Amino acid sequence: IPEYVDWRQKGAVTPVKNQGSCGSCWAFSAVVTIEGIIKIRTGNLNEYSEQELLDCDRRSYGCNGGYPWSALQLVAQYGIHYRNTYPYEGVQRYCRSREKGPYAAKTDGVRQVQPYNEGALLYSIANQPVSVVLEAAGKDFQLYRGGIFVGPCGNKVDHAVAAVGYGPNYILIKNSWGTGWGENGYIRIKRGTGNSYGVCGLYTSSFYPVKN
Ligand SMILES: *[C@@H](C(=O)OCC)[C@H](O)C(=O)N[C@@H](CC(C)C)C(=O)NCCC(C)C
Repeated sequence: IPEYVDWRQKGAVTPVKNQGSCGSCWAFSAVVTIEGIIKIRTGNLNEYSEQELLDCDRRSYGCNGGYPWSALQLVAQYGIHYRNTYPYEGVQRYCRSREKGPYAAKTDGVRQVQPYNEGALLYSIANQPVSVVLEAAGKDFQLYRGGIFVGPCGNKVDHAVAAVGYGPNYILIKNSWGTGWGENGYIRIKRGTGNSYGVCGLYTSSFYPVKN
């Protein structure tokens, strides 16, 4: 695999979003990976619906948190609507998929990256954007404004984001806190520290959609 990957440069990443006060990061994370895999497979970059996952995933807890895996499983079983058909409201409502017409895209499955393994995560990122988790509760992460981040942070993962690339000493992450956080909404997290958890627990739990 190559030294640099950046799915933004391949036209496979949509603009940065803001989840607001709602604990919907799990849905934002899953949607980034859907937007990426559909571009890779079909050639078209579209925005898909975080709100639909928020409303419709009965394995997750709405604005009180949830699971990237179950969001991706839902898209493989049913499908997902475009974002403008089912836009983000920042509050859980009833599932409105049926009344909003046919789904816009559908995947075939979900796979996990081998956990606690930097090379396995880089290999997966080289193929497509990946949903990853990290510990975001610390003030250092909250206040990050740029540079290659090394903490301070622990491994108590609590926030789902998307890995959209990497370089020699970092992994490139799209966050859902708006463009005013980090590097236009992104963070470069240091890699190569030898800590099997990853910086801020980044290697704890990573998933990606499968589409034939
Ligand atoms: C993430 C978010 O919107 O902001 C985090 C600061 C959500 O709170 C969230 O879904 N967190 C999630 C942890 C990862 C994403 C799996 C979570 O705690 N979900 C609850 C399920 C289980 C831990 C009981």
